[PDB]
Amino acid sequence: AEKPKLHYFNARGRMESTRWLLAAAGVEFEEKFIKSAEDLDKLRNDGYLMFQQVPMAEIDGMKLVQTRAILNYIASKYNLYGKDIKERALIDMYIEGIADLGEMILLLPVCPPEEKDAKLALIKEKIKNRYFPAFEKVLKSHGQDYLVGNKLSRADIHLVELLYYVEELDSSLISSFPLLKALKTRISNLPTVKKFLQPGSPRKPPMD
Amino acid sequence: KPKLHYFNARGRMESTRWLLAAAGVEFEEKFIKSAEDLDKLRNDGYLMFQQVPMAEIDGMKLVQTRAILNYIASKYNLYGKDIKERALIDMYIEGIADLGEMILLLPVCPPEEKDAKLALIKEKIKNRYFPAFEKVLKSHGQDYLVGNKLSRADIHLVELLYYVEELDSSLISSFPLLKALKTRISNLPTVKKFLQPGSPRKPPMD
Repeated sequence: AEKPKLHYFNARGRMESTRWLLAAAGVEFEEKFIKSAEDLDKLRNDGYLMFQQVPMAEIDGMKLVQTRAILNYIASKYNLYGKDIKERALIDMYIEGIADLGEMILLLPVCPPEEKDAKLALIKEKIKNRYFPAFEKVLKSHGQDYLVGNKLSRADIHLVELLYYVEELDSSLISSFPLLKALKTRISNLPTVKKFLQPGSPRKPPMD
Repeated sequence: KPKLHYFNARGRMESTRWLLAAAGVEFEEKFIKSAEDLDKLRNDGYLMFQQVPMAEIDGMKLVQTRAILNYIASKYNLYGKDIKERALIDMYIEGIADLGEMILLLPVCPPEEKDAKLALIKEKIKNRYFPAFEKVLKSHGQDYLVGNKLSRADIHLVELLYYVEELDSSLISSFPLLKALKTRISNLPTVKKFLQPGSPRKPPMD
């Protein structure tokens, strides 16, 4: 039927994690970029946005807004949300950690220059002492190739998306975490993700 | 019984109390009173990301509010009947979580920001959030947000209705279907009991 359509600015922001997820799952999708204040007004006036905000994803007859509502739908539909409620609970806990750390990095562009370098220090500290250790530990708990249930899930995709942003921020941060290093390699070589990393894909660049 | 590890306040764990109580589920609380109570949780390995809320439930130690709430809603059949209903539920409650996060962080706002933040909240309540939920109720005439049956969304929206009433009781006044939902849901036996003096429901912060 209808390809999904994704409505956002031509940038990573809040739609990037959905592009990764769809691309990871081998699903073809279309984008519709918001060029101006008037394009977003058009969306609002046409009643396309429940809460007057994008990201919005037109998919299977719905106009889903809220990143988490979109991700959750795509994850279940393409069997990347684990095989049962308990598995979904581990996935949720992992990905919400990832979302929290992600949020910090995503917002660092719009810090006050006053606060910026304590905020960066604070981030780097959480990564090294909080986040990378918890996942390294998960990976080391089972020695398996994926974070949950010994098969590809959304957790692996969101984690690896984040490991790319961490690299850009400071490529030394991951160096004392070998299992994370290996996870990043393995996931980046999966056909669909190798293609998404290749030039020409919907993958978006860092902002300028 | 599930066991909820938090401070003896609303914060990020009150939505879980509402949900469990709404689902007629008994739970325990183990309150964190000293910085050292929190140390022990950390050193014992109870917290994946070093933070509470944490719920010990069905033999897991779930942290993160969304993960805890996701598991409960499914387990007690308050997460609709299929993926498409779950996606509408998701959309609704994440909007509710966005408004709630703004109201939740208000006490800890730098004082010089407080006034503007409160006015931006009321403006968002009036023009963005309440109309959107009134719209949904109006479109189907049903007693429930989704599926014509009680769901987590109804529960989460009504909890937020109580917080908005605390902030300013005039804000709901031009939204009659929201007012009606608030009444209907507060009258469900489990919610009516939660709302009665003596339940694990927590007070606003000092």
